Amino acid sequence: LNLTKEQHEWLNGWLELWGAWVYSGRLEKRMSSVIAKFMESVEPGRVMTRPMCNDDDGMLISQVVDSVMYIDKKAFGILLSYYAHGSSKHAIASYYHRVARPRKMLCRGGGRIQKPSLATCRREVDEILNASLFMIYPVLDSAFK
DNA sequence: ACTTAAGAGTCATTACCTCTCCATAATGCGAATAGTGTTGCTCATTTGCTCAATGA
Repeated sequence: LNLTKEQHEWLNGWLELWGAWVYSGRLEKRMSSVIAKFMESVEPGRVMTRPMCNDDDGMLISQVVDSVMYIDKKAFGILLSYYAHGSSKHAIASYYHRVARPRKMLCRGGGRIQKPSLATCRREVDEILNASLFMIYPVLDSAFK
């Protein structure tokens, strides 16, 4: 399943506020290590094109996201690539198509070990994004309420 | 009315092998158009799987 429409836009807006918060570099580096090794591949003098949230609410959003997404680094990397840096979904899917190993395909390759197409790459990064938001949402209500 | 000069045109064997060589220069500034990226969406293709008769 997935979320409803109002919950999707609410979580999307809160995550881009949180992404504009971490994009300045105001996250303390001892708190987590995956954002620490994500934010080292970007210049320190970044520009601010998005509205930025305040300190402790962004601290609350950062602590809940690395408490629920501390088991995997790939889906968390997609999340920081879409929301923190601000890259679009199509660029993420194009780079994942240009990198990923040959996989077994069903109902179109007949089991042939081949590279994934761009359409299934867009579909799997959309599924990864929707699954990460479904892991974010009820634990975020548990942190808020 | 016919007879020598001037000028143009068109060829001058076949087959093969090796090597080298085949370019340089006005600037700039908006307007406008073609190109590429983005997101949402539909459509054709294939495959494991399921359902219905039927005789042994």
